[PDB]
Amino acid sequence: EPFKQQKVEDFYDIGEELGSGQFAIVKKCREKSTGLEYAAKFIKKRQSRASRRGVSREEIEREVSILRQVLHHNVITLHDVYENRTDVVLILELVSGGELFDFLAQKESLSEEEATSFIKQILDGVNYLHTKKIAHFDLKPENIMLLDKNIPIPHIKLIDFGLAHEIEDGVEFKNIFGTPEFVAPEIVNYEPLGLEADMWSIGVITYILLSGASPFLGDTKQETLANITAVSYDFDEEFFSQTSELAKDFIRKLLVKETRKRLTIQEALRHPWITPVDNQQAMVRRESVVNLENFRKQYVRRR
Repeated sequence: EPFKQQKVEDFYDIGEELGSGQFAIVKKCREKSTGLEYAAKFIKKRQSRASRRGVSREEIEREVSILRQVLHHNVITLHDVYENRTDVVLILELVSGGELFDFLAQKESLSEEEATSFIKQILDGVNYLHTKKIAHFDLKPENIMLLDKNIPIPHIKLIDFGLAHEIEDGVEFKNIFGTPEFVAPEIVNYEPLGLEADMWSIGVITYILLSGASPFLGDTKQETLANITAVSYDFDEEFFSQTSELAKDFIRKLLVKETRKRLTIQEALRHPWITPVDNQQAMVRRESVVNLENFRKQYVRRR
């Protein structure tokens, strides 16, 4: 087994707790030898059987097997892996530039062309994963992070690969998964899963990015889930008054009931709204905007 048997305190000086999840606590560390700013995700190891605290010994080396395979600019990169007994701490690439949606909340104008700049960033990291047959099933606005906040056009990093899985060809993989809003209908029913699931999320992220209101959330969880299986999403004129017919079409072709008819990542990149062919399309994309009034009002309530 490729793991290190050194005390993590002897090599890295631990500091600020950046943000704790539920079964793991993430703390901003620093290397003793190089003085380089790094992150350190202390993941609590599980006891023996039906323990309430801790993640699996099998499922922890799965999240690692993904991150070792992931070398790309638009996703996060794993620096080092330490373990002792209590915890398995992962030294990751430190990211301190807030959510993407946090940076977009700041913007006072932001066009639909300017918006596509970022969407493309996401798609890039996503395509790298799909190429390696990896599926990041947790794709929410809180997972879409930024390296630095100061830059005119900032870098996007994708984080938290706990809910990532290497997909085989013949081997089926069913499971009940993460967040009420951003989940495919194939996930809601106990149905086989693939890379197709990720693409659904993208469409939901885009929908909210352009308007602020979610396409499937109702009032109760019960409703939200029935909406996703029923595939009910309305482009209300209150939110989408000044949004393009190519933006609506990009989202419309991502949020499909089936899996065959749902767009692949290559198809998302080769879509007009993302990569146009002529000026006739590029003019509409330029002269369209994102409804920041609603986007600010909706995103404010998530804090």
